[PDB]
Amino acid sequence: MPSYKSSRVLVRDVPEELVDHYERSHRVAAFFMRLLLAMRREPYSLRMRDGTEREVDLDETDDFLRSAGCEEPDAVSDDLRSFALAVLHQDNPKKRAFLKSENCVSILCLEKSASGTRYYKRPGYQLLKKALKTDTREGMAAALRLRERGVFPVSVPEHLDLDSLKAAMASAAERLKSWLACNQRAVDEKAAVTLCDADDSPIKVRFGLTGRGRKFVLSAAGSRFLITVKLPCGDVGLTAVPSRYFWNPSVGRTTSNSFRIEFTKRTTENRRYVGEVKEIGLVRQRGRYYFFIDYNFDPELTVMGIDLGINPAFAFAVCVSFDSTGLRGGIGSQKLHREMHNLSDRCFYGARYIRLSKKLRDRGALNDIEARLLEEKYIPGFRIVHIEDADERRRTVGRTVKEIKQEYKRIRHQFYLRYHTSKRDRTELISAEYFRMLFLVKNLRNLLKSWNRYHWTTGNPDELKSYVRYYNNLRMDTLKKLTCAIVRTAKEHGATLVAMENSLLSLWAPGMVLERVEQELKNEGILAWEVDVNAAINIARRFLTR
RNA sequence: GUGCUGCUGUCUCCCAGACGGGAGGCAGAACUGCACCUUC
DNA sequence: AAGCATATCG
DNA sequence: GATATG
Repeated sequence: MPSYKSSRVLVRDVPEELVDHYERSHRVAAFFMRLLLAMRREPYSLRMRDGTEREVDLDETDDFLRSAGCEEPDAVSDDLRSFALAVLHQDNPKKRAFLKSENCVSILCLEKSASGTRYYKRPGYQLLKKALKTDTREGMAAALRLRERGVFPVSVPEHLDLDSLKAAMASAAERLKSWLACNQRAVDEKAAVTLCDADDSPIKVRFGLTGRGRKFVLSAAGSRFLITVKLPCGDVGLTAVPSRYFWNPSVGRTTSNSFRIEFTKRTTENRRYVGEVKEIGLVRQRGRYYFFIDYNFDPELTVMGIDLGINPAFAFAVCVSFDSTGLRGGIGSQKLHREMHNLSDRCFYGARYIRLSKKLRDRGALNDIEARLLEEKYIPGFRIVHIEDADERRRTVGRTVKEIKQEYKRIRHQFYLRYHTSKRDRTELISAEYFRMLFLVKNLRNLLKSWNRYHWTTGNPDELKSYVRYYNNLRMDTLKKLTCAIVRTAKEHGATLVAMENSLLSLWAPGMVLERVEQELKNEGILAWEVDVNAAINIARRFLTR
């Protein structure tokens, strides 16, 4: 029902108290994850930082449960599982024992807890006020039965206040529920957990106003946020570095436990935005502390047909007669695009010439099709001089890969200079060179992957991950800018309805491009639906017939 | 603030095997442009 | 899988 | 304000 947007703000001088709170929250969250997994008393698998998976048997979980304060698990097993499935939301939603998973911590950890006795929020009590013995869910009944057995108030490894425990339990339950859904999807084929860590896999340490986590206050001074976190040990004050997503912020404490923030998103438009902040998430990434600010926001005949081409970024028609037509995102630099295509082809053919060379080295020519495929296309596409011997051929391939790498670096630098060569004005918002670079890097990653595995016969996870990062980031940026261009063209033309259908399918699944454009068009207030310039005209006409 | 996103100098690890490739850490110069919902 | 609300007694 | 449960 609600709508969210998000951004991170970096904080530099984090006091020791906040770092200790962060680390303790991560440790207790890992403890809760392991405890909930142990309560199911079923064998599972966990993957560590090295990437290999270990399988934990039932005996280790039994030992952990006995360490956590339950001296006789096998005699109370049916209760524990009955509790755990309630926490992970594996019961009927109508009779949910814990609507939010944090609610169990009072039963889990508190000594003098009175949970499970109060009934003021029961609808029957409300109706009697206006004028439970069987109503109790199995999840709460099992928890009470465990508590009265002297078993359930487990020993938390590190002492924390109730609110921080609730936040840690919330994060742990979220991760475990996601893993459990994945495990169900895997078992239904006819699945490994990942314990949270302070640096290798952080959880969002949450601060909230209603009671989940410690309370927080945020204000704005000039162009930066000032955040005060109300830890039990004091009140830590922080100042975030200015962010161009929140360039000129100004906040107001609302009367409904929320902070209204008004900011300016630095773009060409510099449009003002308003949002509501209610929870804040501290996270550590490579030694730097970022607060995830997730803010709610309020979303806002002329029709268009949109065609998502590859050589043009898109073609639009507006309108019966189409008095407005055009293309957006054409080729900007002819020679750059041509060189990009040539290098992509070179890498594509080299990836196969490597395998053919290995086969020749270890077995010799096998059949006519291998030799002909090498001679007609692999030799000139990877243009290179053939060598009969093994090591000389390997050295020639090495020289060819060096040349390819140098050309790739030059092409990347030229593409980067599109925003800094005093010709920024000529540069368009979107162009086909983005997709061409994506294809080029996808082919080049494969080429280097084949090259690195030359030594072994035909027969670490850090390999080439910089290229993976670049590919993913460039693809995300391309999608963002394409969506921006589409919505900008829609809004400038005053359209109210949009109709829309080595290719796009190889870069994205059929869904997320359409879903992203649909969501962004709806957010601005423009409706859209699924059914060159002629294709866009045809799409618009097809929508018009309906 | 995350990216688009690079260049130069320098340093440390890994795969080879004297042809090359891979992952990062610092120090500079240049430009200050274009978009941004994120975690699992 | 998520990025809160509301009641009650003190 | 501190629990507690929608």
